[PDB]
Amino acid sequence: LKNNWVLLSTVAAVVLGITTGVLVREHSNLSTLEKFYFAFPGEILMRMLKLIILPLIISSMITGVAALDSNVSGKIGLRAVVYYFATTLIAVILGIVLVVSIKPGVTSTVDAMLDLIRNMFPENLVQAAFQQYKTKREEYKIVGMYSDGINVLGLIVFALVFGLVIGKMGEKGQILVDFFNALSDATMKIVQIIMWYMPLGILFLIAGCIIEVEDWEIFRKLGLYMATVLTGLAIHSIVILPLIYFIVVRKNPFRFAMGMAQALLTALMISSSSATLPVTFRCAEENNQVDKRITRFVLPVGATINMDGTALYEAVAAVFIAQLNDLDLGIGQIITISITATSASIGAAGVPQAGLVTMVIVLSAVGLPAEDVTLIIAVDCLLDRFRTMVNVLGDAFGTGIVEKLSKKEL
Ligand SMILES: N[C@@H](CCC(=O)O)C(=O)O
Ligand SMILES: [Hg+2]
Ligand code: NA
Ligand code: NA
Ligand code: NA
Repeated sequence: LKNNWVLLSTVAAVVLGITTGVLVREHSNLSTLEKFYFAFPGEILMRMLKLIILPLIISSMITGVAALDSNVSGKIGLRAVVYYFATTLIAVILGIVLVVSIKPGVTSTVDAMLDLIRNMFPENLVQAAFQQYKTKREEYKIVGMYSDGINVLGLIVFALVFGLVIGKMGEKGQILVDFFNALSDATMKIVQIIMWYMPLGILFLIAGCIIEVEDWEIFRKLGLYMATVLTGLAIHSIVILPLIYFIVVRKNPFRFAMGMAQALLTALMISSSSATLPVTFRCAEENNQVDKRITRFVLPVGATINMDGTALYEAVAAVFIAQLNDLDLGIGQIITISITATSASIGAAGVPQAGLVTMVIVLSAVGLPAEDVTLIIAVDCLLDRFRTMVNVLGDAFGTGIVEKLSKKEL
């Protein structure tokens, strides 16, 4: 179909990469260095996508907050925050219920929960643009250290405050608001340029992902672990979120979901929600006909907070080892895993290796060794390419609901 060139090219690249991964792996053998060199275009595409995160997040968030009126912004943010909280709680509850029902497992926390508050208020803005803050205790004195990795939470709250102040100032801040308004358009144009090269990177990324698997034995060893996660994802994406859309807005959500499936394909191939955010803009804001200010406000905050699938994974995979590691279920034990998983879901970054570093917190919450990550770690990657879809749907669904709630004020 004409005018669907991007979607058709992405589908063709995906199927070609799947064919390459299923063919070249069994008809040849490559060393680890050759496997690394095979996925070089995918690495270049990832790097190009990560390059655009810094100027897009701040510009879009500042524009979204300063575009609205002085009083409407606080109320809209309140609805968005409460929506995110309810969705995360529902996701954790559903994941816990499923992992407990299927029971597939038959066969330093106070210094990490405080790091979120220490990261929301960075000491230096330029350092927070490319570095994070991590604290450790040693003999027992608290020692601070700065590690590499872009800080998104502190930047996001800084954009919140800056946009609110600029909107309050009014005429004096007009130059500063037009600057970021132009920056947002320039960044969107750059993302549109990257769209041209993205299919080839997607093809090579999929091929490299299929190649790196070892013997397919881990598929059978931890098959139930994949099954519970996929069932939870399907339930959360088909039964709960469409239900809330239909209850709030008397429209069918399936056309809304299917129209923007290109963002789903891109995110699922690149296994990242923060990096796919510009694609989420390009799809939702110009296909589902949602307000620009709403998408420039709800999506940036929900890109790092609305991580439903992450929280579901924390819950299911923590109760998995709670069953496996010579332990039994506990009533208050379920509650502490739910709370810790919610906090880690709020506390996790938008990178494909996330969900493991924040996993240690919820593993130690129930008093278990930190070395149990090596259990599901083998399939932990192959599966993390499936936790972003529900995040993208959650943000897109939230945009329409918050638009409907505040239609009069818009
Ligand atoms: N890949 C996830 C981040 C959390 C995780 O990897 O577990 C996302 O983009 O939403
Ligand atoms: Hg992978
Ligand atoms: Na959520
Ligand atoms: Na998200
Ligand atoms: Na998070």
